[PDB]
Amino acid sequence: DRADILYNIRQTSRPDVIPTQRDRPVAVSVSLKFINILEVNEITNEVDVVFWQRTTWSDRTLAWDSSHSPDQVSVPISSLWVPDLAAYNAISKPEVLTPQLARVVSDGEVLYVPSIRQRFSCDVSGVDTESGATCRIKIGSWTHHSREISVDPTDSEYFSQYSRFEILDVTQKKNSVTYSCCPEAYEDVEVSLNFRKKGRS
Amino acid sequence: ADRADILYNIRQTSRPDVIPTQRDRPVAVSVSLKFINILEVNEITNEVDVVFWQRTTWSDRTLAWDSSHSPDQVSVPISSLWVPDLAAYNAISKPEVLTPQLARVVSDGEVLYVPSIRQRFSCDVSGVDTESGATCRIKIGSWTHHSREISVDPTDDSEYFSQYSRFEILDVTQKKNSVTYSCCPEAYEDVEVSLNFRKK
Amino acid sequence: ADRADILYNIRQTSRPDVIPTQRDRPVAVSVSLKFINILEVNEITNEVDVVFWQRTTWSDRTLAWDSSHSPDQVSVPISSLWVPDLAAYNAISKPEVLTPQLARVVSDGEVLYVPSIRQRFSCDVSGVDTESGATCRIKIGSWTHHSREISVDPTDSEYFSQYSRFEILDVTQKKNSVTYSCCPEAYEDVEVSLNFRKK
Amino acid sequence: ADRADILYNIRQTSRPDVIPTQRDRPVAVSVSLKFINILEVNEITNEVDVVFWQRTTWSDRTLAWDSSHSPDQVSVPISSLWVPDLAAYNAISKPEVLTPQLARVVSDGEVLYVPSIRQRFSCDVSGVDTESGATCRIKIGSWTHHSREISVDPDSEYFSQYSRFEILDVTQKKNSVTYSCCPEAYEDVEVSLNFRKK
Amino acid sequence: ADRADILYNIRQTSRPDVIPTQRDRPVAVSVSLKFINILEVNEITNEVDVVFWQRTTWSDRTLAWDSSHSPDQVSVPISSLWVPDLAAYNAISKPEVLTPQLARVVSDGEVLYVPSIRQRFSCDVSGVDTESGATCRIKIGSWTHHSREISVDPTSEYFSQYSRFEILDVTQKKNSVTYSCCPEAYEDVEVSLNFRKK
Ligand SMILES: O=c1c(-c2cccc(C(F)(F)F)c2)c([O-])[n+](Cc2cncnc2)c2ccccn12
Ligand SMILES: O=c1c(-c2cccc(C(F)(F)F)c2)c([O-])[n+](Cc2cncnc2)c2ccccn12
Ligand SMILES: O=c1c(-c2cccc(C(F)(F)F)c2)c([O-])[n+](Cc2cncnc2)c2ccccn12
Ligand SMILES: O=c1c(-c2cccc(C(F)(F)F)c2)c([O-])[n+](Cc2cncnc2)c2ccccn12
Ligand SMILES: O=c1c(-c2cccc(C(F)(F)F)c2)c([O-])[n+](Cc2cncnc2)c2ccccn12
Repeated sequence: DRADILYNIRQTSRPDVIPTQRDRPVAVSVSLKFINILEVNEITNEVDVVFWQRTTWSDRTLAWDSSHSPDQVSVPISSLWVPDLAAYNAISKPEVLTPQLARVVSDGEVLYVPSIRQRFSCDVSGVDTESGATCRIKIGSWTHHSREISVDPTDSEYFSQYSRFEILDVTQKKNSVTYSCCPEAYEDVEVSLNFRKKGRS
Repeated sequence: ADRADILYNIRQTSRPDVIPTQRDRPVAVSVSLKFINILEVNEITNEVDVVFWQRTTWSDRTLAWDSSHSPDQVSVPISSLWVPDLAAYNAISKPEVLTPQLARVVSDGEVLYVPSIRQRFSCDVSGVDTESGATCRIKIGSWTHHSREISVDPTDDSEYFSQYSRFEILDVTQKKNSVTYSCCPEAYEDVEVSLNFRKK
Repeated sequence: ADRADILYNIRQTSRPDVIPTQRDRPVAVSVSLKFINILEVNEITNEVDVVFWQRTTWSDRTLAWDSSHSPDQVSVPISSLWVPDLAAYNAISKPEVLTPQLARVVSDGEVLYVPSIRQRFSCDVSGVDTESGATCRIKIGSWTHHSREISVDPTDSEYFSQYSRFEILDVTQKKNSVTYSCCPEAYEDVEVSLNFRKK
Repeated sequence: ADRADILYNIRQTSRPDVIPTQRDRPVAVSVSLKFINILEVNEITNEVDVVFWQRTTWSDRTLAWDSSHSPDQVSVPISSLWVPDLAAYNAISKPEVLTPQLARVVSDGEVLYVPSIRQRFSCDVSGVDTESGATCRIKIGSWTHHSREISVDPDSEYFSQYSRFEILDVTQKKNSVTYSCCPEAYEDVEVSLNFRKK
Repeated sequence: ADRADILYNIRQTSRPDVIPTQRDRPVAVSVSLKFINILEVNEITNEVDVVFWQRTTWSDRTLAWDSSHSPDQVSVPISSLWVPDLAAYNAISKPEVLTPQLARVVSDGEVLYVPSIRQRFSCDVSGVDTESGATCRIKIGSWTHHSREISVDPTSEYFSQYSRFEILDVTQKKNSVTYSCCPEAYEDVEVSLNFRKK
């Protein structure tokens, strides 16, 4: 039953241990679904956004036989390993608006979907034009290079109809960063939010 | 059995991280908002700042005790209990719980949690400064539990509403509804709360 | 018994999650506000930001010790004691506790907690800029314990900042109760009436 | 004895929740403010936002060790030590501690805590824009410990040259408060910050 | 040894509250700021709000393992590790850490911590609106560990192109503070940010 699955996850899950299988990186899939654009400052080039960060990976150490059991449970993220994802151009801490629970599937797949409100330093020039602003948000692992975490990406279906802004396009492009000190490459997703003020002349 | 024994027993049996589903039946969560205050409304950004009592009740039959010779209710910290992972889909701020985070547990295993919440929402503020007012829709449901695991059930709309708000309540309707994501067949149940209000 | 022994014994006997009801009786919680400052008033939104000392006392007789040859009082962190779940019904912010979260426990089992609280209320600010002033009513009771489990008992500008832009005309503290349609249970509150004005 | 042994001894003997009174004698807490910055002043609301180093020292002789062949000081998290429950009576914000919450424990049992605090006060800002300046009084004492348990014992060397304000004088005077109910006296330091706009 | 074994061993051996001094030598802390953004500048109050990457490295040799047949690096929560008690002497807000609080531990016992910090400083903003710009000096050192216990050593590539400011020059110079009372010297890095409005 659910209590047994959660008891077993709590005994075997190592929240502090990246679940690398053999020498393979953990494949972290990351998509933003934009829900709202709250505050835009064309002078300071800062945006306040709310997005669903759809995050999935496989931790095969969590797997169980579900032929005669539930094949999914909700688990507090404090009981699981979670990727140390960070937005490189964030200027506030991510504010998680929703309960900090992941779904764990019996094959060991983990789904985490926090609703995040966060402020970014990005190109706001053009927000009050027809072609709009393009704000680029770079999200990757802060401490795990490409041999440990790989980042995989997967338009306004969930965007508030009541925002003063409308979304023209969202592009999600794989990319990587390297710091001259070390040979290590860190994978990121570059998310390009092309948006503008509604109801211009 | 005295209060200390009831709380000792809850601490031994309660599994805060385990939904109390009885066989494969969903946990029936009842959710009502009582609006207490409307603090800030922005017609331009379509954002409201409200204070509401979220009356939340469910059954966790693993907590039940014989109360023929004991108290039939205790106050328990929610950190000792399983609580539904309810979230407002159109919230744009964290829920600010203004009150002590205690539930009442009844000897039949019923749990009552009534946080006073201050939160900001993105919703329709058009018409707020007119006679017929705005209608702001607040969608609250389980974030991670689909309809087979949690079912959400709604139940004098300004009985507790501050007479000192700049706004007044015309009507509150509470309608059952559900959300579904393209990927998956799973339905997540919500209550849609329709707050019809206006400037005084 | 020295201070370390009194604190060791409180830590063994205190159940922070268990209301200390003696022989089925409600716990008698005594609550007074002493207003220290009025920081921001908004006559348009009807909101006030205040600083007050919330003098709170009750009896937990399970904590009592023989003090004929011992200290008759210690300071204890409130995380080691049961504390009443008091809330202000018309608060629009969390209480911001400005002071160390310590109670005094007396050898007879009396507990004194006096947090300095900064909090915002929704209340009547009309008249603040007149001679007779505004009357802001702050309703404080137990959130979860009805009258058979907690009773709230009350007891003006002696400690009010001389440097506030406002001054206090009168504070009245009256017992009252709330009851919900659903249930016969009554929840006790103190209504505190702060009559103040701009200087 | 290495640092880990000194800290393991402190950790096993220190009772964070127990005031270290020797027999019936109060703990002598020494408190000085060193003003670092005056950030915001409001002559209408009479409110000041200040940054100060709160130099705090007392003795816990039960922690002492022989340091003839050992370090004579360690840094210890304050959560492992008893710390005086000091509060500013005219504070209108919670103290924002800007620095790591570590004390120094010296081998004779002296404890030194020097948090950098940013806090807002309700105090006399009248005269700030004049040559003789404002005098803002900050009362700091034990919140819960009367004079038989804690006694409190008391200018621009470190004041930011980039403040809009400058310090004319800091006075630190011992004082005490008493509540009508009870015979108990609570000791405080009154700190008088005489300052003005430059 | 796999990752789980190395992290289990670090968790068993780490002493978060014990400075890892090797022999009687100070711990060599290396500190560089990489400026990412300048958010708010106030030429009247002389206050700046900045975002920087604080590159911090030191050695804790007790954490070391044989990595000839193992991963030579893991990510560890800083709450499991000793971390230098670094503070900015002219900060006027708490450091706001924007990134996951994880360090890298290398098999030789080297620890790398790179928090992204947003913090407000009191410093010289005069000249920000001119061609030669302002020079804002940020002093960062150990708050509680003198020069015999911690030594601090320094060494627009990542600066946002979308700031309304631009960086002309960053200087990182070793320095020290001493308090008249005591012979103890506290080592700091003085970081000189020369910047201007675009
Ligand atoms: O967008 C989603 C998704 C979702 C949709 C598609 C793909 C993915 C995946 F992750 F695959 F990319 C996740 C979704 O599943 N939940 C339910 C959920 C949440 N947390 C954990 N488990 C389930 C919610 C709930 C609220 C809002 C958006 N939610
Ligand atoms: O600037 C850096 C560095 C870095 C670069 C040069 C020197 C040093 C050292 F440490 F040598 F000074 C560290 C870097 O390594 N990581 C990876 C990292 C993060 N946290 C902990 N350890 C490593 C990141 C990651 C994100 C942004 C900037 N990062
Ligand atoms: O609205 C309520 C209710 C209440 C009323 C009717 C239905 C429900 C239920 F929950 F049934 F829907 C709950 C109520 O009970 N408490 C007391 C309480 C609080 N928390 C926990 N248990 C009880 C309070 C207390 C303060 C303010 C509003 N309170
Ligand atoms: O008002 C008071 C009181 C006090 C005065 C009268 C009645 C009561 C009682 F509580 F009886 F109603 C308490 C007072 O006692 N302390 C000391 C104290 C503090 N906290 C805990 N215990 C004691 C302080 C300390 C600072 C400011 C105001 N304080
Ligand atoms: O002003 C001081 C002092 C100091 C100076 C004189 C008297 C006292 C005492 F406390 F004796 F009154 C303490 C000083 O020592 N430290 C080092 C220190 C820090 N924290 C804890 N212990 C020591 C610092 C560190 C930074 C800034 C100012 N610091």
